[PDB]
Amino acid sequence: GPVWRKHYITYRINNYTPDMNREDVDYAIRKAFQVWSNVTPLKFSKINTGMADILVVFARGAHGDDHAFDGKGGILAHAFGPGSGIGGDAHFDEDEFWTTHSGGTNLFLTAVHEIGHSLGLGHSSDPKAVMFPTYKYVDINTFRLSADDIRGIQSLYG
Ligand SMILES: COc1ccc(S(N)(=O)=O)cc1
Ligand SMILES: [Ca+2]
Ligand SMILES: [Ca+2]
Ligand SMILES: [Ca+2]
Ligand SMILES: [Zn+2]
Ligand SMILES: [Zn+2]
Repeated sequence: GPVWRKHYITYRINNYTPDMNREDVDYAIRKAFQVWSNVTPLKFSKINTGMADILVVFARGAHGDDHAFDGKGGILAHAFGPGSGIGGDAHFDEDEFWTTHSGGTNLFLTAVHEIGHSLGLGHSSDPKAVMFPTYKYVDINTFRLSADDIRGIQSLYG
């Protein structure tokens, strides 16, 4: 499927979850992009205005695409594969409780997964992989991509 055909990728944070400190939202998203730029030729920059490649949105229920959210639990987030317009965009369910830690749903960990989709990755059948469909908390301070995630992303880039 689709991949970004350029090395400098931009992201924009459309709006901020009230569940977290603003600076923590910013850092969790930055860190999540870094996971992917660590293992590809990609470079990601936050822009504050105008059109980004990847728009990060928090929203609940019906929010203007074809992927209605479902309240607390169930689908936590979803994102669009590379492409123009909504392509690349990552949407986080406001009905989750977003956090920096193991409480609620960890924003960083979810963002690593969603950004994987934003870059062109589908789900992994390997429970060890970040791209495995089921959310399971792992220590964010020592987080590492599975071998499965690395071969997947490296099949698309670099
Ligand atoms: C690790 O990150 C995630 C993010 C989302 C989901 S899901 N498919 O909405 O339950 C699973 C894992
Ligand atoms: Ca949900
Ligand atoms: Ca986009
Ligand atoms: Ca919330
Ligand atoms: Zn959406
Ligand atoms: Zn997914």
